Amino acid sequence: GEVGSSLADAIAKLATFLTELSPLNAGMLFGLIGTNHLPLLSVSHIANINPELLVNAGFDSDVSVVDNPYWDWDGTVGRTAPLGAVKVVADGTIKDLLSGPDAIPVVEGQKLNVSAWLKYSGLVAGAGA
Amino acid sequence: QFRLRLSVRENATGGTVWFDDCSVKKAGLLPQGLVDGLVQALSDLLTWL
Amino acid sequence: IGTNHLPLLSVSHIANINPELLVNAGFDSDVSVVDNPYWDWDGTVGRTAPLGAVKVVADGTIKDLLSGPDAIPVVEGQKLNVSAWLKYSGLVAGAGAGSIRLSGTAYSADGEVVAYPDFGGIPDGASGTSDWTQVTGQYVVPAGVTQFRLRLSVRENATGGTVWFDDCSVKKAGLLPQGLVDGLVQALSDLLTWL
Amino acid sequence: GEVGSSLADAIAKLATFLTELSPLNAGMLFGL
Repeated sequence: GEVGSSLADAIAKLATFLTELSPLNAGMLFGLIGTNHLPLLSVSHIANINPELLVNAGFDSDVSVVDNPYWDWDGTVGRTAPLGAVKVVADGTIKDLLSGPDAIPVVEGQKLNVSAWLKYSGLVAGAGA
Repeated sequence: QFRLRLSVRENATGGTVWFDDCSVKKAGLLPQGLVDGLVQALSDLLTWL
Repeated sequence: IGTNHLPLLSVSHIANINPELLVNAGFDSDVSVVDNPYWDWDGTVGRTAPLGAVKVVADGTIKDLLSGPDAIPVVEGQKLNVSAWLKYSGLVAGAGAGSIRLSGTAYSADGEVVAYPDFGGIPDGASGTSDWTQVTGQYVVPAGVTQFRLRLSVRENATGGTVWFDDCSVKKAGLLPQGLVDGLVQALSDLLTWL
Repeated sequence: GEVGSSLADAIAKLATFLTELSPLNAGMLFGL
C-alpha cells in the first residue's frame, strides 16, 4: 500500500481487506437501502423519528457535484464545516443540479418537507420570474 | 422515485448561487388508512352514535 | 444500520418481533473486549458454546467495560428491558453496596452522558461466591436522549474476585405507541367523551 | 487486473480495492 514497505505490511494489508466470506462493516453504508431488501421489521423498534434523506445534502464534500462544468464543490464557502457549498458560473444560461445519491422512494400520501439555505452573490441575473 | 432538482432558469444572466443545509424529510406520522379495517370500525362507531 | 439510510418500509412487512440489539452480546467471541488490560475474553467459562465470557481481576479498584458495537439509537417512549447472567468467583471484594451495577450509557444528540440508569446488579454486601444470576431492568427513556450503549460497571469499593457476564440482552419491548397514528388518539378520546 | 497493463492501472486497481475504512456503496446489497 505504500512505497518502501515490507512483506509484513503486504500481508497485513491483504488481511485488512475484506473478502466475500469475511464480515462487512455496518458503520456508515452511504447511499440508500431499497425497500424490497427489508424482509421483516420490528414493531417494538418502531418509534417517532424524522431523519434526513439525501446523502451529502449539505454539499460539504465532493460527492453529488461530480463531473459538472456548471457546478463545482467549494471548500471555502459554507456555514458548516468544512465550509463546503456549490459554486456556479452563470453565463446567461440555465443551470441544473441533481442529488448524487440515487432515487428517494416516495409513495402516495407520505407528506414531505423541503428546505435549503440559498444565497446569490454578484447576481447579474435579470430581474424577473 | 424522487430526486431534489435545483434549477436556475434560463432567463438568468449572471451571479453565483450557493446552497447549504439541504433537507428533504419525509414528515407526518402513521396514516389512518394503513391499519386494518380501523377506519371502517371508527367510522361505524361514530355513525352508530 | 442507521435510521437515516432507511427511506421507505413495507406495512405488510411490519410484524411483531423482539430481536436482540447488541452484537456479540453473549461475549462468545473476542469482540467487544478489544484493547483492554482490565477485561479479557475467555473460552473456557460460560454456558453457551464456545463458553465465551468476560474475565477480570479486581485489584481493589473500579471497573468499566464498553460494548464493542457502537451506540444503539434509543428514543423517547419504546420501553426497553436489560438482562444478563452474572457471576462472581472468589470475590474478595469489600462487602458493601455497589460493585456490580448492570446499567447503560445514554448519549445525547452530540453523544453526552446524561445518567447512569442501573437496571440490576448485586445488593449491599459485595462478597462471597454465586452462580449465573439474572437481573432484569425495565428502562423508560426520558426526553432528549438519542443514543444508547450497554455499560458494565463495578464500583470502586470492590477489592477482589473474578466477575463473569454472559447472555447479555438489551431489547426494545412493547407495542405500537398510541401517539404515532394520525389523529386516532383525538378521535378515540372524542368518541369516549361524547358517549 | 489485466494482461499488458501499466503501473498506473495497478495503482488504479489498488484504489478500487475496498478496505475496512473505505466507504461502501449501498447500490444493490443483494439478499435480505
